[PDB]
Amino acid sequence: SLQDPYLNTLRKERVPVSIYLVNGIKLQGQIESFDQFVILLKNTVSQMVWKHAISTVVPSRPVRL
Amino acid sequence: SLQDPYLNTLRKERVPVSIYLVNGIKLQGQIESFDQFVILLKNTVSQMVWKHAISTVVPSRPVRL
Amino acid sequence: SLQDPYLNTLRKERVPVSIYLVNGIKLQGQIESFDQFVILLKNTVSQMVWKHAISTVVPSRPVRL
Amino acid sequence: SLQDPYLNTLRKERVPVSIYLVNGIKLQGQIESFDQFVILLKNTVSQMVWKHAISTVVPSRPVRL
Amino acid sequence: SLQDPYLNTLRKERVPVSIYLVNGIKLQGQIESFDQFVILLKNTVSQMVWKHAISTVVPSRPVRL
Amino acid sequence: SLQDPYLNTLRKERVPVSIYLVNGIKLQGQIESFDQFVILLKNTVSQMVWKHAISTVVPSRPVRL
Ligand SMILES: [Cl-]
Ligand SMILES: [Cl-]
Ligand SMILES: [Cl-]
Repeated sequence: SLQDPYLNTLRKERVPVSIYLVNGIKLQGQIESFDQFVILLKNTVSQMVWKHAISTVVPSRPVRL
Repeated sequence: SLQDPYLNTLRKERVPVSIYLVNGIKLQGQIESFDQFVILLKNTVSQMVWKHAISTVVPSRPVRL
Repeated sequence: SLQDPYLNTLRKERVPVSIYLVNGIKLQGQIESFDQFVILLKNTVSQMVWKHAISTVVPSRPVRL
Repeated sequence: SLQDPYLNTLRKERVPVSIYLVNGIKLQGQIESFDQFVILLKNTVSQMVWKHAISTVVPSRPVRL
Repeated sequence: SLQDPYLNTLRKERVPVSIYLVNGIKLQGQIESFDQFVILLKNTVSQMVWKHAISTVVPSRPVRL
Repeated sequence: SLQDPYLNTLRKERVPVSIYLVNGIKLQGQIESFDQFVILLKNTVSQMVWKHAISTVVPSRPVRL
């Protein structure tokens, strides 16, 4: 209920995000696509990130949902 | 059954919380919204935290249900 | 089958416990309430602990179940 | 299908085991009881270990089913 | 819905990938096969990688679906 | 679909494997038995390894599936 409109807004508005993984590694890019299981994160390559390995998504700017 | 009224009380009363992640990283803010999968944690930005990556939520002050 | 009567006895008899998290962090207090997903652990604050982040619960004294 | 008779043999024969957690911490004792979620591990006290946090169970001696 | 065509494209085109595990370890090779649980990663040997332990798949070069 | 024939071949042909856990610990031995949840790994003792704690299984030699 909450994460779909949130991720959709980040994708639609091309919001740069930081994605922190469960081990603390920080990824950066824009959300190109997502579903209930993964996020496709675009930077220099399109890397697929599994949501089970994500702790938090931090937008680079305030976002109006 | 327990976490829903607990998190709702924290949300309604805007209690500042610390959220500790499974890797030990400490996040801080107010609970803006939540569901069975994620918590929207508001600080300088509205960051989404996946509950599977949360170990403990610690309110900054005693609260009651 | 096993964890419900065990946690219920710890709660009913106000047994001080140590709760070790999957990252090795040690929490301490008394079990105020619990369900199939979380434990409410009371010390100086009532902190909610997600069972998916718990490795072991260690009672401070032998307990008769 | 495999872990149930394996753990039951360890329990019935009171074989001392080492239980390694997903963070690498080593626990030790005898399996007092178990189900599909937890192991009750008996040493100085009866500590409950969540199976989701277990990586490996190592008996102190060869055992057979 | 996203990871299946993504991984299939990586498999069909024999794109070298880096697979980062939830502990940060980097694996490398080509995706020989995959399903909803595991990836068979081919290098000197065919190692099976459990998707629950994967954080991110990073292709060595831009790819398109 | 993939991991059953793969693990069955490793078991049938007594292939020495290394099993890496989600914390990076390396186990070694031969797969004596397995099911959808655990692997029984034989070395000097028969230790049970939970698949939820496994990141990758690496055969010591190329294997024909
Ligand atoms: Cl933007
Ligand atoms: Cl007591
Ligand atoms: Cl062999």
